[PDB]
Amino acid sequence: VNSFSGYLKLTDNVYIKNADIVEEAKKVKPTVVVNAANVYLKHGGGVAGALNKATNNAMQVESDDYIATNGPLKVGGSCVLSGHNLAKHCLHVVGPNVNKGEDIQLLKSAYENFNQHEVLLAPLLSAGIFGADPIHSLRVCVDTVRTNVYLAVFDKNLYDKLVSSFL
Ligand SMILES: O=C(O)COc1c(Cl)cccc1Cl
Repeated sequence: VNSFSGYLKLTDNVYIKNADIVEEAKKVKPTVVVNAANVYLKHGGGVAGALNKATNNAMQVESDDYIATNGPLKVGGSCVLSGHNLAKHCLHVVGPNVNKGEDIQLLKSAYENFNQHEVLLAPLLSAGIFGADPIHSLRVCVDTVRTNVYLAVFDKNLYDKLVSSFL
């Protein structure tokens, strides 16, 4: 049993809810919250800007030190950093950004990072301002992640559309 509440069960391991991931993280304090990161860990908007704002910019300060030491992530890659006031850990995952021309095949590689964690609170990778089709992102998630993932869809229409169209 875990603390996640109000989710619709899609599969053995994937759950979904219409929720603000920031508000959900603050309520649950999960072991792992996933950030929709870019390779520079520049957290300006969408999930990353919202998560970072909720940490009072401490996520960005930590991230800048990570990049200064290690250099940029790979598209499809990830790093584990602090979850600050939101979670124990934040798994920063870089899905491909369609609005930068990145290979959508890298979305599966991005989701494979989730398999290193038994339970996660996450957004749909490459959705929102990363420009991918969220229906596609949910299909890749279900077909790639084997650990228990609790998805936070920000848009109600998409939440209502993702459920209705789910095979
Ligand atoms: O709902 C999501 O989580 C991602 O997609 C979005 C977002 Cl973030 C905002 C407006 C519309 C859509 Cl379809």
